[PDB]
Amino acid sequence: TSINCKNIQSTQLTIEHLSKCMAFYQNKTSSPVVINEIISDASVDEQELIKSLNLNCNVIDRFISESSVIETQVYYEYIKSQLCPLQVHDIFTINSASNIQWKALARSFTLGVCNTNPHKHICRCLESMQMCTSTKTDHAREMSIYYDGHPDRFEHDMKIILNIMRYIVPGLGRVLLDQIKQTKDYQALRHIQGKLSPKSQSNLQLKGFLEFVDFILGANVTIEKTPQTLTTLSLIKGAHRNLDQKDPGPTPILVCKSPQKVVCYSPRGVTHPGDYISCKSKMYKWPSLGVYKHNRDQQQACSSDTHCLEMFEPAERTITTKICKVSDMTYSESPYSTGIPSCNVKRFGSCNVRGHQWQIAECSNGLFYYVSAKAHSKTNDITLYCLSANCLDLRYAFRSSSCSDIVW
Ligand SMILES: *[C@@H]1O[C@H](CO)[C@@H](O)[C@H](O)[C@H]1NC(C)=O
Ligand SMILES: *[C@@H]1O[C@H](CO)[C@@H](O)[C@H](O)[C@H]1NC(C)=O
Ligand SMILES: [Cl-]
Ligand SMILES: [Cl-]
Ligand SMILES: [Cl-]
Ligand SMILES: [Cl-]
Repeated sequence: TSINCKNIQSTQLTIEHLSKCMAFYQNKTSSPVVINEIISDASVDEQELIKSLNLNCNVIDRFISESSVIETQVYYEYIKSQLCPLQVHDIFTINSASNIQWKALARSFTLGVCNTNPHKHICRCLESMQMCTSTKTDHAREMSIYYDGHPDRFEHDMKIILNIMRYIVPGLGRVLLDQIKQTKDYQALRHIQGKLSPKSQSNLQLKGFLEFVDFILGANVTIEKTPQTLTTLSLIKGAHRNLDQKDPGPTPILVCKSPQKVVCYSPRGVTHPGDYISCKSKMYKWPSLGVYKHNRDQQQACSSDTHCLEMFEPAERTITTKICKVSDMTYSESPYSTGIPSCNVKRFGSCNVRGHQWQIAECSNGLFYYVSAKAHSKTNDITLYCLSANCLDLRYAFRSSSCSDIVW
């Protein structure tokens, strides 16, 4: 059957049916549509809700991962299918740019089945992108011996495979993959890979990988599944913590004092709940780059990173008309949330933040850090620098966008 990803029903909130709403499954490979045209079918309030987000092809996956309600995530995934066809389908072109990530992971995270007999064609496919044409047919009996009746190993390799596929289907596909990982419902992966394979026939490497995913999904093993507990519009409607005061902040702010998570949905018509943050009981838009703990005061919330350099945008004016449930605060677990005392420095530079110069370093991970005036390298590595004076205190990355006039 077919479903409407713009207005997904309660019965259709399963991995089997949610997989039909992955952007690539829309079979739209060209002609991007402007955002104002994509959203003209929906309600006026939903239209203001989306226009307020300033969606583009660079931020829509972050809005998808950052959203809390599954209907909203599906909706933004459809918007991505309409807004970024080339980006959505670039992975299926052989050796394309979008292929760099999954292959990379495939070389770094060796499967457990590749510990012995590394000349198997699946191992050479993930390691050197060779023999990808015979991944399932080569040594299928030995790999069956390795997998059948061995749930431990099977789960190891399945986790590796899911992590690999998180870079093949970004957005909704990643949500479904993490859901599979949490529920251990490994057979449900057939609803994803089963839709990827007929579109990967030209990408011979991806084709071989997906064929092996099929093979391992056929393993004679038994694992009991964990309940799904996926957040739906129904969970939001049937919940407490109602807010009578839904007033938006007058002006944008940097520091969110007394933060609370908020999820707001319109009372009538088809709606997709929007995410907001309350700061001193004033409504602000939840940023696509995540909410972080202020490094200067960890009971305060910042947008995009821990330095409170990015402005919180006040909520739309119609927020008072919508219903709002307070939700538990969720902070970002991205690398910008965790501080480090030292790093291997690629280069030192100077950057103009808030109108003043600051010595910065780009570490090997690509992140930018303020560099202590007492920074120094460690004994056995000329690139390994203490970012703090005592080489113990943690220092947090900041987005390069808060810089201007970077000088290397
Ligand atoms: C896209 O093509 C697949 C076949 O590969 C089909 O199952 C699906 O329904 C199509 N999506 C549409 C028509 O929206
Ligand atoms: C799977 O393995 C078991 C042994 O654990 C075996 O008895 C059975 O025949 C195999 N095939 C199945 C269950 O289809
Ligand atoms: Cl087309
Ligand atoms: Cl993510
Ligand atoms: Cl810092
Ligand atoms: Cl950045």
